[PDB]
Amino acid sequence: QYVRIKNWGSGEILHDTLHHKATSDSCLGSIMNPKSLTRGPRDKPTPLEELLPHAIEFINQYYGSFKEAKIEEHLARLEAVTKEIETTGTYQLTLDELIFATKMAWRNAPRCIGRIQWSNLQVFDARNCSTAQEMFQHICRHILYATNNGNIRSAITVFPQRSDGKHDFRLWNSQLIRYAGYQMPDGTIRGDAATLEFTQLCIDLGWKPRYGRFDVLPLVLQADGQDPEVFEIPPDLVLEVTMEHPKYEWFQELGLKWYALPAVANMLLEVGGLEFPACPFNGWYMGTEIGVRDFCDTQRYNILEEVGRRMGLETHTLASLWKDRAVTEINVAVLHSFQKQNVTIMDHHTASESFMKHMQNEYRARGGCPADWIWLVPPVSGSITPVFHQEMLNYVLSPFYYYQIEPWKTHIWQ
Amino acid sequence: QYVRIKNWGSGEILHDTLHHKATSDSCLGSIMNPKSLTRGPRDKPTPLEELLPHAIEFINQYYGSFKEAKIEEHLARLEAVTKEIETTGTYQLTLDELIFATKMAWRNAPRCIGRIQWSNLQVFDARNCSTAQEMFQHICRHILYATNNGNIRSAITVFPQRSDGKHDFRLWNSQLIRYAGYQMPDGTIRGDAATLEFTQLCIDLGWKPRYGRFDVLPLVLQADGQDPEVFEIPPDLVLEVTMEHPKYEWFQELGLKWYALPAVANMLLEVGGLEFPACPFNGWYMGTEIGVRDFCDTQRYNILEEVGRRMGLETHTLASLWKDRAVTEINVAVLHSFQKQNVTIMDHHTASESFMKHMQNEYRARGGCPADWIWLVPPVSGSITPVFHQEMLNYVLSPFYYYQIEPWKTHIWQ
Ligand code: HEM
Ligand code: HEM
Ligand SMILES: C[C@H](O)[C@H](O)[C@H]1CNc2nc(N)[nH]c(=O)c2N1
Ligand SMILES: C[C@H](O)[C@H](O)[C@H]1CNc2nc(N)[nH]c(=O)c2N1
Ligand SMILES: N=C(NO)NCCC[C@H](N)C(=O)O
Ligand SMILES: N=C(NO)NCCC[C@H](N)C(=O)O
Repeated sequence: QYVRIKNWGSGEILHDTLHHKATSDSCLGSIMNPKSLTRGPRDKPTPLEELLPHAIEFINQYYGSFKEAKIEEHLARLEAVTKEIETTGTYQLTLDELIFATKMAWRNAPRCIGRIQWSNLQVFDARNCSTAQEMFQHICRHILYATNNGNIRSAITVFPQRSDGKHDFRLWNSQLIRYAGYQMPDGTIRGDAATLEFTQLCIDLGWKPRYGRFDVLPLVLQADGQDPEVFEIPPDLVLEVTMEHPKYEWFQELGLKWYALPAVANMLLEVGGLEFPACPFNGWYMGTEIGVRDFCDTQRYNILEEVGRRMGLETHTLASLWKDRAVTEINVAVLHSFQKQNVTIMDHHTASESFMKHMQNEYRARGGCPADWIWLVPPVSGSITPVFHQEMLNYVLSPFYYYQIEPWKTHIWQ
Repeated sequence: QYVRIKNWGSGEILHDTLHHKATSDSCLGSIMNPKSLTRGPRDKPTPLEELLPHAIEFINQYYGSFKEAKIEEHLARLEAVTKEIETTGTYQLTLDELIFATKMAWRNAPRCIGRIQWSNLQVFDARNCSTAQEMFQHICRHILYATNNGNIRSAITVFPQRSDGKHDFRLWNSQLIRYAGYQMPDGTIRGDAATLEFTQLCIDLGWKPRYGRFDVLPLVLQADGQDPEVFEIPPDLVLEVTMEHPKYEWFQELGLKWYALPAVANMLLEVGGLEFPACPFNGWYMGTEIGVRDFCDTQRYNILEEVGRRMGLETHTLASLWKDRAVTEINVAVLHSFQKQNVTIMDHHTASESFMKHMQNEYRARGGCPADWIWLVPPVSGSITPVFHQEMLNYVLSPFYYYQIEPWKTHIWQ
């Protein structure tokens, strides 16, 4: 009938009617959460006719991977998996296949720029987990390992796969560590304005609002389909970096800081027909994420206004290019602060150059590399980065990390 | 069989084989010149069965435009056009329809950010033109009018429409004014490295290589299918802006300048089935085009290296964010230089804010707005601009300005 378009800045929604008047051969590339990048809920297990081909294809991919194929084992695995499928409905991946799966799903993540690190990933097997308290412990082990007191390590914690569709393990958080956002009495908003609706959710589940700008949100976990249990993350585990500019000593007076761990929590890993709706992963930060996005977005911390004021820029004249001046410094603050406090971080320039190297390796190796230009090009210095001048193809392969419908929208409350 | 991908920086070409292994519902949005945005050559006129519906649809669009429809004239025009079509094959647009066409084709240009100015466009009717010398004169009138000694004016010069497909009026230039590029003896390259192949083309047609960094290229015009005649543009017409930073007085020592007129020359206007393969248009510049793209692209002037050196930045350490510092200043140089020499220019921030206003007007007015995010988002300060957080739909409507196959690749030489 029509297409819904949203402006993530003002949150304003629009309805596109015009596209109907279009010619022959509409691209939706600009859309944030398209259904094509989302893998939703279920009620019944994966139909056998669908699971089997996917499984067989995955197993052929895995065995067709190493240097000198173990054909007998390949044939044996195919056979054992087929049997296991017709015997239980679903099947279990060996640890080595899961390891391969996670790396490949990352390797196939069109929106990730750090993919040159794809072969360096720690896999935490939490497939035997069965309770919320148990998830929480697995998560803590993850946060601890990943953090490594600054020298961040890429890692992923794979929880139990989806069975019938009503026994899903899900983390209700955007990411492991994430500040809270509250709409204060005086009309304002303190903290991360992006976690507003979620923060309220934690409040309704009995969370203690510490009303601040950097209040690490609680872990909201759901095990085997039972309602979510609220667990607070042990502060000793949550490593942070206090922002401070190497020149403007008044920068630390802003009282800015940010967590060192970028651990996406709400994504689903699909592989060989199977699907893990809970499998938080992490790599390390890239400056612009915090410096530009987190700190400067209108819908986020929105620090630009005063960072410019304190630099003495013509804040009421757009053409003065003050925003470009401010942000650049905020970015250096971040890179410096992290680099100083010995926390692994990467600037967008070096990141872009390493990705270009990755694309080359990828095309020569498997003849391609799924890439989402819109996401790969840094939020600043677009054409200054090599990836801006690189034409790219965006496609979904398998394994793959899909998005999923926010759990609170689709959940039964016992 | 496979998809060709090019890196416009290194000019390197790659072949994507992987996309075949993709799932259900591949976006090519990242591609520069897709066939979907190109309208090629022909040998025979537009088949009547195709022309008539398009014509009728266009005429219904035009008459359905004004406030209180002139139904009788609407019906009369439909009738007269139909008759004229079955009588001559093709048909002629009234001046008022052409005016409407050009504005609408601009209005439907998914890659243009200045579209809020769509209703302010001067239309030059050169449809009666028949010789190269005549084109040249029409072009000069355009350049003169558009320039207006700094106070730039949006304008378009429409030349004779395509008839049989072998009597095309074409400008072989990328744009009206455009510097030359030569590959000097010492391995280097002087001027605009983007116009290399074209500059050589002018040289072969007897052009006098003035071997410099800012040598305005000749107008290569082809009338009614006769080979291209080379005409040099009168220097009095070519207005330029010498670059100079408001603080770094050593900036003017770079000897930088750029033309004030952004007049795209090689595009085709399609409307009501008809198509004008020659219809150069112009609006005014937006800083980042010159400051970031023209001056800093690796494939262009590539000034970044020394602009950074002269600012005393750590040119051998990427993470120092020197490139972000340099470019910002180059951008202010441009904005200042233009603003100082009273030449109309627009910074990307104000441009982005006016476009957002445009989108709103557009959606409320016709229920949509074809937008290409990849092109609309400035080459710098991505997320700092409102358009970065705006989800958008990219589609081709009619009328429309299509790209066309480079004329030298498809031309008969008598
Ligand atoms: C090791 C260094 C890594 C770097 C520098 C890196 C960097 C990034 C960046 C800059 C983004 C965009 C984030 C945003 O704007 O929201 C991203 C997205 C993504 N990354 Fe990577 N990443 C790394 C590791 C990983 C790992 C280890 C995985 C998974 C195993 C991964 C999976 C993804 C996925 C799925 C996305 C999409 C996020 C979304 O759609 O919201 N990344 N990464
Ligand atoms: C009046 C102010 C205008 C501004 C500020 C403006 C700005 C721009 C900018 C920034 C681009 C991207 C250029 C590039 O990166 O190559 C562009 C592209 C474009 N503009 Fe506008 N423009 C204006 C007027 C016009 C007019 C009057 C027309 C036509 C009647 C027009 C037609 C287009 C088209 C077709 C493109 C696509 C160019 C391509 O695909 O290479 N623009 N414009
Ligand atoms: C609407 C638009 O798609 C959206 O704002 C985008 C653009 N590109 C992005 N790229 C990255 N890396 N991260 C993002 O959140 C976004 N968001
Ligand atoms: C490969 C990629 O599509 C290309 O470099 C783009 C990106 N976006 C752009 N946007 C604008 N405005 N102008 C351009 O030339 C480009 N080129
Ligand atoms: N670098 C990564 N993953 O490895 N980032 C994940 C998303 C983090 C998000 N962009 C933030 O800044 O909060
Ligand atoms: N602003 C416009 N059109 O109005 N630009 C047209 C393309 C010019 C091109 N980007 C250049 O800098 O040479």
